[PDB]
Parts: sequence; structure tokens; C-alpha cells
Amino acid sequence: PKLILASTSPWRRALLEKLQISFECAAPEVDETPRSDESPRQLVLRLAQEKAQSLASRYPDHLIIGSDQVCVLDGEITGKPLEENARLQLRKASGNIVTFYTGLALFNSANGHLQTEVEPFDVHFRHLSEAEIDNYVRFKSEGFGITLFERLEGRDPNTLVGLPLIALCQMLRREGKNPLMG
Amino acid sequence: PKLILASTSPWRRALLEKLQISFECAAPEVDETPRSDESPRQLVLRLAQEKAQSLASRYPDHLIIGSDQVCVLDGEITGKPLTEENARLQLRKASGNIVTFYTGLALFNSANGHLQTEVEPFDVHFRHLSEAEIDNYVRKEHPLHCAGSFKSEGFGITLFERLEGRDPNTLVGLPLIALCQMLRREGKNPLM
Repeated sequence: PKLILASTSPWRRALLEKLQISFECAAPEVDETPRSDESPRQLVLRLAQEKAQSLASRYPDHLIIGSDQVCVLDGEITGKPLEENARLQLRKASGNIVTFYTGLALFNSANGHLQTEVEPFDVHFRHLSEAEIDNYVRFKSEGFGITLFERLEGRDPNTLVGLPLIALCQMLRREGKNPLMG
Repeated sequence: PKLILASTSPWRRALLEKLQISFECAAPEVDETPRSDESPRQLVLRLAQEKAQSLASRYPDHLIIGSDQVCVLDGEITGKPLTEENARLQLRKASGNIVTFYTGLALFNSANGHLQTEVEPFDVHFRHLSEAEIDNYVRKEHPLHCAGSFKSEGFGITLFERLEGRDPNTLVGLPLIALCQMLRREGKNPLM
């Protein structure tokens, strides 16, 4: 089965290219609005698998990857900021440990096999100033955002960038598609 | 530039660009040969310091960065394999094991002579690899000029169970979180 990435993120596309398996990107049709009861972990698991499953008709004999990421700023779920948004997020982060939750799903639309995983990554922020927050504004963990951090703690730095590649390699291995054998 | 990178590494240049502070590069003048009984941490501390200070006379009013990394497998410094045989040998030693990289960093301020040094570890936890996986990785990646015989930033992700360290940049070869701290201590915060 051919590989499909259910995302138009150029970040997720670039990450997946590291595995050297040919794939096609497709835009999933999913409402990402958190439900009131919903934990960060529940949300990204649900959205990861909905994104993958939503493409099953358009790509019916495929391995389909879905992923979703949020962070929590003082218990509160937060997605992409979309400029005054970006500033706010920094102010809450200062001096704190910020946990990102990244959900991942691999769906075999041929036989219906589904694998899911949620992987956290903790960003330990320096105590910042409004000056340096103002100066930074206007994060990018792979870039200039490194100036904001005390420590990054998690299984896989790729997860923080937005796709858990170690976890995905394992899911692919279960489906008989070890990137190392492709 | 007030900031100088004492390195001919193109990846250290690329990493330093992330801080968006003006700098230029110059080749350090040191002997990287390990001395008898020198430990990995001692070696990268020494070489980081030496690279930074070797430019003092050329850049006497500057903040000068030096860095050095070694790859350690079962207590021993591990070099570039050079051959496909040796690449497979290194990956066999890596399989189901932890490869530790030690990365030394120094910032020498030549104007006031302040020297700051640090060594930072980064642990790469490998999966248990088959001989086929090892053969296939070496054939695809040809990591013949990488110490440890894998590239962590790329296809090497297919070999790992987890990555453990303070800063992903350290593994690539420049401890940027640590360097930011050193730069702030000298009043050159990249955020300003």
C-alpha cells in the first residue's frame, strides 16, 4: 500500500521525507475544535485518527498517517497562535514547563488496521523579560526559539517539530513497511 | 562582528546562524590528537577551549566560540569508520545500546580574558537492530565519514528508540542553549 500524509503542513511533509518512503500529501477535512470535556491527550489522539480515517475513501488501499499537536499553557489547551496570538503564548510560557502533546495515527484503509500513539514533549522555558519577549516577537524549536529555552525533554525532537518519527517508524514496522527495507 | 566562530565545520556555522547574531568564522589552530589517558570529557573541554583561544591574537576584542564533539561507545572514543565493514561494526556496537556524544563548548572574551567552558552529553538509545537493518542502513546512508556510523538528523531516526539530552543542537555539534547562557553572561543575549 502507498503512503499518504493527511496534512498540508510543510513541516510535517519535510519530517516525513526523512524516512525516504514515497508519499503523497492530502488535506483532511476535520473540525479541530476541542470539546469541553476533552484532555489535551484525548484531543490529539482523536484528531490524529480522524484525520487519517477521513481520507480512507479517497485513498482506499493505503497507509494513511494522521497527526495533531497542541500545547498546554497552565492547564489550557492551545494550538497554532495565528501575531498578537504568538505574543500572548510566550508571556504564559515564561519561567514554566510547557508540555506539547502530539498524537499520531497510522491507518491501513485496505484492511482497517489502526495504530495510535500520543507522545509528550516538555519545553522548559527560561524566565523571560517583556523586552526579550518583545524582541523575539515575532515558537520555532528548530530555529531562533532556542534562545527561549532552558531545556528540551522528550523521546524524539521530531515530535516537538510536529511528527513523532520514532513512533511512526515502529508503526510502519508493524505494517511490514520498515523504512530500512524500502 | 563582535562574535567569532573558531571552526571550519559547516554545520556549526549553520547552527550558529539560528541565533541571528552577526559573526564570522575562522579556522582554529590546535592539535586534536588525544593525549594518553585523556578522557572523552577532558578531550572535548580541552579542544573547545583551545580552539577559541587560538584566535585570541587574531581577534583581540571579541567573543570567540570553540566547540568539539566525540562519540563514545562502551567507554571508548569512536571515530569515522571509513569502510562499509567498519560502519557495520560500529552499528553492531550501537544496537540495543546507548551511544553517548560529549560536546565541549567554550566562549573566550579576548577583551577581558573571561573564559567560559562546559561539556554537555547527549545519549542516543538504539533499537535492537538486525543484521539486515544494519546492512541496509549502511547501503542507503553510506555514513562512512560520520563517527558512530549514523546521522541522527536524517535517516538515522529509523535506528533509534529514544534521544535523551538537554538540546537537540548539541547532538548536531553545537550546544546552543548552553552557548546562549554564555553569551548572556557576557552581555550579548541573542534576544537583544
